[PDB]
Amino acid sequence: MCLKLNLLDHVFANPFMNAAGVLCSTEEDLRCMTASSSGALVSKSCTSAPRDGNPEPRYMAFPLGSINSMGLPNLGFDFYLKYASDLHDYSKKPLFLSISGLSVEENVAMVRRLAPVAQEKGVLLELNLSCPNVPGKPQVAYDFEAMRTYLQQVSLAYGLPFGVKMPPYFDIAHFDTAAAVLNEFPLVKFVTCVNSVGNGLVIDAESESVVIKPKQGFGGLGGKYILPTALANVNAFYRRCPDKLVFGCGGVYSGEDAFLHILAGASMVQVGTALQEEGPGIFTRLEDELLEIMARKGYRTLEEFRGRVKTI
Amino acid sequence: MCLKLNLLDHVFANPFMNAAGVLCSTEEDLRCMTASSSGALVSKSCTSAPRDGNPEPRYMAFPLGSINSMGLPNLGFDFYLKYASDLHDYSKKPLFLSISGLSVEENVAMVRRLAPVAQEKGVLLELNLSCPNVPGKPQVAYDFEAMRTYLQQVSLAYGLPFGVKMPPYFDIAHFDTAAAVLNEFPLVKFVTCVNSVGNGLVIDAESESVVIKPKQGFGGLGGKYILPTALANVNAFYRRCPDKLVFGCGGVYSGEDAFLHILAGASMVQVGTALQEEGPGIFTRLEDELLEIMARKGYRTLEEFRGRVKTIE
Ligand SMILES: Cc1cc2nc3c(=O)[nH]c(=O)nc-3n(C[C@H](O)[C@H](O)[C@H](O)COP(=O)(O)O)c2cc1C
Ligand SMILES: Cc1cc2nc3c(=O)[nH]c(=O)nc-3n(C[C@H](O)[C@H](O)[C@H](O)COP(=O)(O)O)c2cc1C
Ligand SMILES: O=C1C[C@@H](C(=O)O)NC(=O)N1
Ligand SMILES: O=C1C[C@@H](C(=O)O)NC(=O)N1
Repeated sequence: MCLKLNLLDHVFANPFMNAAGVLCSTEEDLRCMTASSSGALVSKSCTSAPRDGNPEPRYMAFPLGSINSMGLPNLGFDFYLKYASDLHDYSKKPLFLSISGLSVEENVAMVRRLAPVAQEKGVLLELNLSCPNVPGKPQVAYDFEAMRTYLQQVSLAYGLPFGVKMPPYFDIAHFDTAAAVLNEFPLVKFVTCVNSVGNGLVIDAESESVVIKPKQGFGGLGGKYILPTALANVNAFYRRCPDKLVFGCGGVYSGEDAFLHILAGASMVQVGTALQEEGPGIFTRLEDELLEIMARKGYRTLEEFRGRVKTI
Repeated sequence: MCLKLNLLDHVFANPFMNAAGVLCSTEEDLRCMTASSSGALVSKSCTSAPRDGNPEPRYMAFPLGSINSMGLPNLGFDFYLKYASDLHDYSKKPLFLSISGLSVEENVAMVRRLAPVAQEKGVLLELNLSCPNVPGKPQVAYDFEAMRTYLQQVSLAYGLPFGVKMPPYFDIAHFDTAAAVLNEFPLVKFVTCVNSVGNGLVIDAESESVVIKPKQGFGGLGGKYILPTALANVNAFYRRCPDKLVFGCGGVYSGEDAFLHILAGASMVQVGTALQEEGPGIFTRLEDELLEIMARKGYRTLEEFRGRVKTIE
C-alpha cells in the first residue's frame, strides 16, 4: 500500500508538504525540502522586493505550539521565480509558489510574471490572503470586499489555475460568506485552511515578558493550540466548496492528526510548526503513521475516507 | 500578601470566579459557587424564557481543553432575577448576572426589569455579546454595527454600570474597532475577554466521528487551546480601554495562568473548562498557587503587577 495521489494535473507520492514559510526561504531550504520524503513543497510567501522582516526574536516554540511574527522575510519574488523556472527538479515532486504582496497591485505584478513559468514548468500558485504579521496590514480575507477585489484582479492578470491560503474563521456567517466569495472564481482550484491563528500573545511567567519582539508580542499561533480550529475550517470549506480542493494546514504532528485532516476533507496536508521543530525527517514518520492507521482500519486509499467524517 | 480587590463599588476576597455557564445554571449550582472559596460568581447566560438548549452530547473535555455547543440552556430570566433579588447571600460574595437575549429587544426587556434589583441589591450585569452556539445567530460582537446598537439600547434602557462578555478577535483592526465602540459607552465599566473560540471541530480518530451533536460537531473551544488568544485579547483591551476594567477568561488551570492574565491586565480572573473538569475545589488551589508566585517575586498586592507585562525593546 502506498499514499500516491493525483491532483491539479500533477502526481504526488503522498499528501504531505511543508506549510508555506517553514523550511522554504533559501535555495538551501528548498533543496532540502526537495530531498525530503514530502509529496510536494511550497516556497516562502514572497514580495516584489526582498524583505528583512520584523525584528528578532520573532519565532518561539513551546510544548503546545508556536508563536511567530516573521513579517514576510524573503529573498524577493525574482529569486523564487528563478527557483521555479531554472532550479527546481520537477521529476522529484511538484512545486507551489506562495505570494503575499502588500497590495493588490503588488500581487498582480507578480502573477503576470509567474504566468509564463506556470505555463512552461507547471509550478502552482498559492495566493496568501492571510498574513497576520505585517504592521498596519490586516489579513486580507477578513475584509470580504478586499478579498473579492484581490481574487478578481489576480484571476484576470494570471488566467491560470491557482489556490488561496485562507485565515481561520470562527463564525458560521463568515464561513458562508468566505466560501461564497471563493465560489465566484473558477480559477481558484484549491483552498488552504488555515494560516496561523492571528495575534495571539505568549507571556513568560518568570521574566514577566512577552516572548517575541514585534508588535508588542502579538503573533500568529500554530501547532497543538490550533488543531480543532484548523479541522473546522477544512471541513467548513470542504462542505461549502464541493467543486474545489481543500488543503489542510494546522496542528499536524502525527499520522493521526493528518488522518483527521483528511477525514475533514483535506487533499494535501501541510506541516508547519511540527516541521520547524522536528526537521524534514518528520515526513517519513508521518507517512509511516498514516499508513499504519489506514491498515488498522482496512482503508486502501485516501479517497475511501476523505471528507467522510461522521456527524451525530 | 493579599488577593483582595475593591472595584465596581464592591469588595472581593480574591480575583477568582466561575466563567459564565459553568456551575451556575440551577439554584444548587449557585449555592455551590457561593459556598466555594471564589471571590465572586456569575449566573448562566439567560434568555427571557427557559431554554432546553441544543441536543446532547453537547460538551466534551480533553487533555487540551473543551468543546461545547450548549445552546443557552437556562432556567429563564425570571429565575435568575429571583435568585439575585431573594436568594443570593451578598454577605458571602458579589454576584454577576449574565444575559444573552437572542435579539436587542430581548436584552432590553430583561435589563428594564433587572435595573431596580441592581439598584437595590448591587447585582452586576454582564451582557453576553459572544455566544457562538445558537444556530442561525452569529456572535453579536463580530458585527460592529450590531454591537453598537445593542450597547446603545441596553445603556438607555438599563442606565446603570454594566460589563460586556466579548468574543476573541484575531486581527489588530478588530481590536481597534471593538475597543473604540466600547469606549463610546461610559456605562460599560468592565470588559470580559474572552468567550469560547467559536466553531472549532473536534474529531475522534477511532470512531471517525465528531464528538458533539449540534451543528455537525462545530462548537466553542475553551481550555489550554485558547490561553495565548485569551491573553492577547485581555491585553489588547487593557491597552485600548484605559478607563475601563478588563476581566480575564480563557485557559486558566493554575495560579501561573492567572498570574499571566493579571500581568496582561486582568482584574477578575474567570475559570471555565478547568472548573467544569476539576470542580469548585479548584479555587483554593488557584489562590494558593497565585500567592506562591507572588511570594517568590516579592509582590504584596495584585496592583503591583496588574498590566505590567514587559515588551521587548
Ligand atoms: C515560522 C513561520 C513562518 C510562516 N510563514 C508563512 C508564510 O510565508 N506564508 C504562509 O502562508 N504561511 C506562513 N506560515 C503559517 C503556516 O504556513 C501555517 O499556516 C501555520 O503555521 C499553521 O500550521 P501549523 O499548526 O502546522 O504550524 C508561517 C508559520 C510559521 C511558524
Ligand atoms: C459548558 C460551557 C458553557 C458555557 N456557557 C456560557 C454562557 O452561558 N455565557 C458565557 O458568556 N460564556 C459561556 N461559556 C464560555 C465560558 O464562559 C468561557 O468564556 C470559555 O469557556 C473560555 O474559558 P475557559 O478556557 O476557562 O473554558 C461556557 C463555556 C462552557 C465550557
Ligand atoms: O502568512 C504568514 C506570514 C508569516 C510571516 O510573518 O512571514 N507568518 C504567518 O504565520 N503567516
Ligand atoms: O456564550 C456562550 C454560550 C454557551 C452556550 O452554548 O450556552 N457556550 C459558550 O461557549 N458561550
